[PDB]
Amino acid sequence: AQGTLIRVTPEQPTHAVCVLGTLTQLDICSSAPEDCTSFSINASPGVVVDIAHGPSSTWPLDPGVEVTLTMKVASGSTGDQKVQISYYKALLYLTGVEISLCADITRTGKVKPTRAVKDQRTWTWGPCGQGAILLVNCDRDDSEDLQDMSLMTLSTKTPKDFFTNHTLVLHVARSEMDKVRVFQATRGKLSSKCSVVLGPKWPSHYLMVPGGKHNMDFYVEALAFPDTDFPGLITLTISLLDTSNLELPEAVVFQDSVVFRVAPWIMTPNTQPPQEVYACNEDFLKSVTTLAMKAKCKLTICQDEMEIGYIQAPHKTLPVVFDSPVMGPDFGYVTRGGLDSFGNLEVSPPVTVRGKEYPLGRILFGDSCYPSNDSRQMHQALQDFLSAQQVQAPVKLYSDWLSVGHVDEFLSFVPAPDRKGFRLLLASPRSCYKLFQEQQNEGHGEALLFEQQKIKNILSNKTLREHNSFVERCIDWNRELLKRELGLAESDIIDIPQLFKLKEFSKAEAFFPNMVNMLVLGKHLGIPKPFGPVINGRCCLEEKVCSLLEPLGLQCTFINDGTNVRRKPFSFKWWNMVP
Amino acid sequence: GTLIRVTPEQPTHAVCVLGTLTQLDICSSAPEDCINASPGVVVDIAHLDPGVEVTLTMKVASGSTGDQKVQISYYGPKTPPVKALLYLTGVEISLCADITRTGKVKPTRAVKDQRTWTWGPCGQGAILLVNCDLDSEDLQDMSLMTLSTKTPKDFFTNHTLVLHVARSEMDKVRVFQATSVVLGPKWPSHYLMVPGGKHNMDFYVEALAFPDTDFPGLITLTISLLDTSNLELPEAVVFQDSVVFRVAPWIMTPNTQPPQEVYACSIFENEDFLKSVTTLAMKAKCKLTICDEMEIGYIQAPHKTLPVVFDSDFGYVTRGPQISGLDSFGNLEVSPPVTVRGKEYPLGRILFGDSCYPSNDSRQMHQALQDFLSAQQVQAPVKLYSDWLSVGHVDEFLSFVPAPDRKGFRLLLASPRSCYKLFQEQQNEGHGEALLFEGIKQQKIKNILSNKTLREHNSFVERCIDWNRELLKRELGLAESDIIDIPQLFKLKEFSKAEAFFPNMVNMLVLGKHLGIPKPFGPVINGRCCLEEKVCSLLEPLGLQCTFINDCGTNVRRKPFSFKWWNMVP
Repeated sequence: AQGTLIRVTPEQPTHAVCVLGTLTQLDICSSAPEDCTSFSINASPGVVVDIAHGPSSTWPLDPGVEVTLTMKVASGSTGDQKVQISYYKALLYLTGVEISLCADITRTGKVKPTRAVKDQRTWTWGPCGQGAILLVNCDRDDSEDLQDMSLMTLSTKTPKDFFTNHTLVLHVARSEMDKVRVFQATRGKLSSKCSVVLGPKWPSHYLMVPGGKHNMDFYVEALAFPDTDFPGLITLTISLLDTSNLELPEAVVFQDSVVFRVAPWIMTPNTQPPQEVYACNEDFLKSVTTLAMKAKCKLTICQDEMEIGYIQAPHKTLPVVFDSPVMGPDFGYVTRGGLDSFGNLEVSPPVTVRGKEYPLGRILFGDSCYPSNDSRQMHQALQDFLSAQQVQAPVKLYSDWLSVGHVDEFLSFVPAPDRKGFRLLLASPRSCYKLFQEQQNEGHGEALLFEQQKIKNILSNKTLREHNSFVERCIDWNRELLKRELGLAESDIIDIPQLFKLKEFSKAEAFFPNMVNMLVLGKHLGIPKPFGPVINGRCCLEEKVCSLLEPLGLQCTFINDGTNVRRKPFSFKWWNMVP
Repeated sequence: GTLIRVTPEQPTHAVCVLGTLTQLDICSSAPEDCINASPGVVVDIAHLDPGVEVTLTMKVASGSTGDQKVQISYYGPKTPPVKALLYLTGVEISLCADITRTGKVKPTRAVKDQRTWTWGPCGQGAILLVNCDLDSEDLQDMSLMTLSTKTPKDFFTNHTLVLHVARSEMDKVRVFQATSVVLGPKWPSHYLMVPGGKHNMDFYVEALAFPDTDFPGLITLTISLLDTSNLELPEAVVFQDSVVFRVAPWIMTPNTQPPQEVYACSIFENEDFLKSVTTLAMKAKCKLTICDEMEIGYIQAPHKTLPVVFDSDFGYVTRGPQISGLDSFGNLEVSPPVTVRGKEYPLGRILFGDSCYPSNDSRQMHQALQDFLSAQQVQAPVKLYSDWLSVGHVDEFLSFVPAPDRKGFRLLLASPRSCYKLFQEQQNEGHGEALLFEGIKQQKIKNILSNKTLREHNSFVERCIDWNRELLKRELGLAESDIIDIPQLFKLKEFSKAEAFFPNMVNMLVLGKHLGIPKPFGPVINGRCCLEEKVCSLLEPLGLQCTFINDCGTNVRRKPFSFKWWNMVP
């Protein structure tokens, strides 16, 4: 997007070096004779002079005669073409070269030329844009090494005398050097003695490229993830330096730039197909083995502190594990940056709220409502991390009335074949009381619960009935919040009975084991053992959830009583999103 | 939304804040399978068939608890008619500020979505001024947000109101109570005590930090209603309303703006200079003051435009270098209003100096200053090439002057080429032995014209101004007719840097149309200096009455813009 200014003088020759693809303008009113208004331009075969007037060729030399000097080919000898500016004679010698820097700019996964739209000047969000994508090395302390790196090729086409008085430099801005590492490849073999040229210690390297046709390749990799200080963009640059006289400082002629964006960390919701179970009671383990066998997923024996997300690039997609203070060749630990634990984090299935579409879902974590002395909040650094990665926007719910403080204690997402496709499950202290009252009216009012009290005591303990009220006005507030940022109607909210007992520091804890914290392996489910009244063979408590979930198509098993699950990445690719 | 669930066993109570949707759920607890409304409520339905949403709306805030009543009847042949009684209470709570950016508190009767900030010619948001500096200064610059409540007199014995700022933006906001701090850098939350009836509480707001690297500049203040009906149990939240604020950025003023006041620090040995600058003060009207690299700007809010000073009431701003030769304030310049490839920058673009590519001696501005000036999106930075100079400021070869035709401004770039043209044409018409440097080496024009070592140094310099010329042409979207080439001469010295040969003229003092210009002590031809005639014949046709001084720092404050920054769309 640069242009040169070759100011021609009619009393001495002028020599120029223009790079093809640059609007070269030959300014005339620089040393022209005071008299006359008819100069003309006698050109040469190798130069296309597209002279136009202000918005042979006997043109009036009024101020504003724009002259252009676009050419065709790369010179094989200095001064191949010539220009004459008559005055009724100015001489101009000219030589040309071809410098280019082309990475994967159209995001096709190839080495596409830099001639794409808008070249490589800015990153533009959306399905119609330009800009290459880099990966952070998910590694801890040849072909296999280069399988996870980009490839920037520098093609030089210069005559065989050009690089005795010229050179090139490759540089990265001093503010961003700690976040890029550029390897270099020798022409002997694609993988032969690769050493770093630019990195966190040397921000500018003087290349040596011999004259003539020559295309040599760099590999590029990142070193850090998006964060508060780091928006996500790196800029690499080439520069041609003229060093004709060996007694004066060098000068700049040509500067080509390429922009890169660092791939972010994306989580996987519960509504995606499974790929592997990294398991850590022997009966529970046997039940998990049966559940995996019925779901034909790979189970490995060696813990809710990590989430197996992925980093997506046009060439490769790599799983990544993030844990707050299984390996193989591809996993990596992010080291970027009760309420601050990792249980307070769930990513929602694909949703579209308020017209704007969020193809990758929305991240959900919990905090308090009014900051106070005794309020527990998520660590600010991790919040800023998960907000810096804008592919999944943060959503803040209310979890400070629970002793544990996690969010998974009262919400969960399951698949569905009809309506939207995903069903939101909310714990409800209200449906269980209605079920117990109905069972009492049906004739059973002395049942054995936790077999430990009877249904009578549970339905006549006034303190419990007053406690569940406050634990019902908070899940309702979370419900109204979830129905505003996810655009959920009243039909996609299934209620799962689960009582609470306000006893510990006036906080909330479950009465019988939670039925909302489930284990979803594709279509199949694993639900904790809800000890409850055994009314007519089957238990009443383990009947409502079955009758509420089975008609969808989902199955429900009941494990008597911490395994991580990896899920396939999204088919939608984040560089097509428009945040 | 506020879902209200009525039970057919016992009556239910509820409090509603007016202006918010209030649906009631009725299919959930209905016995079997298949509404009397009082004057104070409105009931409507739009598709006990599951999914029949029914909504309630109010007309006015209640007078006493449970005056308006809604009865839902489950009529049935098989099951005797059941009834659900819902005793509603209605209250009004509003928290409003200058959301529509006029200048009034703009009492919002639920008309605007005050919970978002959007750049645009017309939209929603509140502007907050910084406190770069209670009986005074409270009625003038601190923003006003008012809280109006209409509730029964026996209602706040049970319900309490709290006000909270997020704990990540508490060192940057301070809220005072009208006759006194309630929130600030130590107390995220305050518990207000609002009586019954009606009560308009006035809240004053101030900020404490300019937009920077970590602060995007968006403070949100929120009111919450808490139900303290019981004493053993903790309370729950029922209603939350918020107002968003944006911190006013630091804007700089370019050359073309007419002056308001001209400052100086002249003490002694100035002599003629002072007289000369004073002469300008009377010709181009200014207020001339009299008693070190500071730069003057302003901050704008719909209640006040305040002049501020950036150093390295008036106050000061210090958010940058918490320094090399390029971090001084002569390195920063502001372009007049500009248009680039369609996108219009009505307030101009900042220009700063930096090298081309990093090396062992690529002196660059401290990254704190660059990121501070890029946090203010009002005037986006443009990185020039000013490393070849010893001092390295960009004021040594470029400057803008007010033009009355075409675009409106003239960019004056130094050009070593034109001075050779002047001397060559002068010698082509005789008298080619004129003297030069008459001030205080009296080298002849012939010696300068025949020198074989100055030409290389000037050629290299001409290879550097062209690059900045092309960069400016692309970035600012200019053409050839807006660039004048003042003659100047350069000479390379030790450490291979460039310094002016005879005193520079591009660093000129612009008092409107009037121009104070330092003197090229040079040739004496025909009676008037040649370096004093090219500039005249190039500038005076614009109308600028050029004057020549014998140069000293004179900072000039210039009148703020007409185009407001909130109207911009970055």
